[PDB]
Amino acid sequence: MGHHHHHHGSTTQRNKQIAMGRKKFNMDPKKGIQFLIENDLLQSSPEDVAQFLYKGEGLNKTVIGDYLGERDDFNIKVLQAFVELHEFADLNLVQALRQFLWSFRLPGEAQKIDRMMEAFASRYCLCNPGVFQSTDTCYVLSFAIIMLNTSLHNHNVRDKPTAERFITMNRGINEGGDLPEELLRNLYESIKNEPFKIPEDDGNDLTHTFFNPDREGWLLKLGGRVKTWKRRWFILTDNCLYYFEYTTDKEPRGIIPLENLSIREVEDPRKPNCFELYNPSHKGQVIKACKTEADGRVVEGNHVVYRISAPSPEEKEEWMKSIKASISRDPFYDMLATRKRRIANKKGKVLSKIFGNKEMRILMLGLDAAGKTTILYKLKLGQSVTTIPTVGFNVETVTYKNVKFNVWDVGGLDKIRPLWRHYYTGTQGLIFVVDCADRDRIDEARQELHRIINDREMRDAIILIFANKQDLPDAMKPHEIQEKLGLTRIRDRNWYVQPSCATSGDGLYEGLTWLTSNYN
Ligand SMILES: Nc1nc2c(ncn2[C@@H]2O[C@H](COP(=O)(O)OP(=O)(O)OP(=O)(O)O)[C@@H](O)[C@H]2O)c(=O)[nH]1
Ligand SMILES: O=P(O)(O)O[C@H]1[C@H](O)[C@@H](OP(=O)(O)O)[C@H](OP(=O)(O)O)[C@@H](OP(=O)(O)O)[C@H]1O
Ligand SMILES: [Mg+2]
Repeated sequence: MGHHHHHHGSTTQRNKQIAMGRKKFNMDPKKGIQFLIENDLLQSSPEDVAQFLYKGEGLNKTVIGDYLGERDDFNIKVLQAFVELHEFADLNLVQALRQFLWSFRLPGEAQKIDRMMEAFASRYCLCNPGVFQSTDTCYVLSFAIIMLNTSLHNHNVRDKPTAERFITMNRGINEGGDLPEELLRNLYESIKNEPFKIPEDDGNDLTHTFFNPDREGWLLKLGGRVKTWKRRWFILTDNCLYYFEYTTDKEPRGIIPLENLSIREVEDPRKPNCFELYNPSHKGQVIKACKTEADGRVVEGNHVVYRISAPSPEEKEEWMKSIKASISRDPFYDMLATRKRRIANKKGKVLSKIFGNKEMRILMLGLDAAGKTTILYKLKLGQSVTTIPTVGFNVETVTYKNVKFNVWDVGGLDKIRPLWRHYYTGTQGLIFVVDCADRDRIDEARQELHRIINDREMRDAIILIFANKQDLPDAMKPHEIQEKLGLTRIRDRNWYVQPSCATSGDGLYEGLTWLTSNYN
């Protein structure tokens, strides 16, 4: 295999591939289908692909429609097999349309709609011979039914057709003659009683972190320790530089918080239009970043610089200008680096491998301003620092009473929260930090907490709540926090509410003691 050795077993790996295949499909249907075929989870025939789409388990129905509408020879065959899996016999045209329109969402392009509705009409007529004199009749009536659905049910259409209007509107449609009055009336009445129920695509953008970015585009980037070049889709937004393998990916490959970095033009012997991201104040020091490993676990980057090649000098200039404008500049970052380096223990590596100490991966989440970063550095540096809001994440490893805690502190601002799920994989303990003086946002904190702990990737995590800011007047006590966060209901999980004051340190060691005592 050649992987780091973590969760490895049949059910684990197979379910992961299944989930990976679906995620890929929803970003790019051709690529998801190819992944599943390569991973022996799907057979390559049009009929097999059709069955996969027809079941559509965890598949975006708009994406299904996009794929089925394509002009490709393979896609045309998939479409025909897809319509063949629908049984329209002994159903009227509205009932058949209800069924078909549950299975996918119609694409926007006229030629794609036409291909799909021709395939539907042909199938309907084969299933119900003699009802319509031609496929054309069936196709046109299908759109008369769709237009009726709009006219009756969209408030923007003022004049609602009567049954008699619908009947007469369709005169001559049956290859020059009229369809049965009672058939048209039945169709009208069905639509009038119940609009078409349409599946609604929610969740495609898994995140919504990258919406309306400062800049995006393809670049080539050089690796950290292993100096290999990779083509990556970059998105610059909210003081972070993200990169992805494919534009269809819904999770980043890498995240680079733009904290006190600079940009320089460089010459490269093989790649054109190159620049580097680097830290001018700490030459040779690792740039804070994270990247995703094969199993989805986020890990720290190893870069001292990021060398990047743009496809033209124009795009190079654009990217440099944009990145420079998006750098978060603040003494805070230099303060952290300097203090960390002072108490940086070289021996720690030779002792960590020898004690062979086991450790504990921690994800620390909570609303913005809760106290997360203050807690992190109180633990890491033994001192209370003056923080600024965290645009991406901070990550530190803290040794406490023979346990090494690898602590991921993720920014809690609104815009960042859809990205929290990115950091779940591998989490052994959740620290959820709450501002106990903030009664205005306690219900919001409750909502966020339960979304986290109900996630499939977080089911096994023990839960430490830091009921923070106990120093403040009228701050909610641990028993109130227990109630307000709805923890009392949860009797099947291991959780604890630890009162804390991050700025004095009160309660922090107690919380770490609880984690060690309860981690199994
Ligand atoms: N009074 C009081 N203030 C605190 C306490 N802990 C943290 N703070 C302050 O609350 C503010 C926000 O704390 P941070 O540690 O930056 O909060 P955060 O959770 O990291 O916020 P994000 O980076 O946006 O996710 C800072 O001014 C801290 O000094 C505390 O225990 N008592
Ligand atoms: O793909 P191969 O040739 O194995 O080499 C990888 C890629 O260059 C990675 O880039 P990407 O993450 O874009 O796939 C890079 O991670 P970075 O993203 O941190 O550059 C790794 O850096 P190191 O882990 O530092 O060696 C490097 O080992
Ligand atoms: Mg913070």
